[PDB]
Amino acid sequence: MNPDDIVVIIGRKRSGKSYLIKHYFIPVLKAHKISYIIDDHNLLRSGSEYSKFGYNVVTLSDIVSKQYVVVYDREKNDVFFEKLWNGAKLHAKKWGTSVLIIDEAYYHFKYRQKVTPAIDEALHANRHAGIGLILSTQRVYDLMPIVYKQADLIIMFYTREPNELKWISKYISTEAAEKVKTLKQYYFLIYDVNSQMIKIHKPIH
Ligand SMILES: [Zn+2]
Repeated sequence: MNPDDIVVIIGRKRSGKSYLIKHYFIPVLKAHKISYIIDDHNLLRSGSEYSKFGYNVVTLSDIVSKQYVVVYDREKNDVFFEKLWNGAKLHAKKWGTSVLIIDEAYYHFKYRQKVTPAIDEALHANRHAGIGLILSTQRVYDLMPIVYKQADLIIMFYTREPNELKWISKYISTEAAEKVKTLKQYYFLIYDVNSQMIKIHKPIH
């Protein structure tokens, strides 16, 4: 197992996307002892919804000891992402290939005129860093078109919005836009960017 590819997952709240990430992707990585870092921006006072999947790294001991990491991003900042990314590259030096999971990728990967060096590395040199990416977002146009060009896999849950379908067809795949509107609840469509193939998946157990 060497997960250094880029997966984008698109789905609204309650689409079932959270279950796919938290009850499939993260547990599979843990099971195969693949390290990961989760970037979470959801300030709940009960704390991160990802707290059971990893540790908040604070001390020197944490730095060398904690393979599964949760980061609370209060900043949602380009300054923050450079630290997160530079940190992840070193995390992979320590633990081997690692996966950076971004819970609401809009904050870092939304449209910007001047794309920061780290974001550029994330999208164009991720396999050199040994960092796979899972970018989660609610709506397809939340993210720069370049993200979908650079992705290996694009996972989509049902959407009705005409704005979304036309965006999908324009920037990703017309066939995907056609089949996404046919998805039953919790079903998800997977577009493989490298094979140009679309598969519909049944809901996770
Ligand atoms: Zn963040």
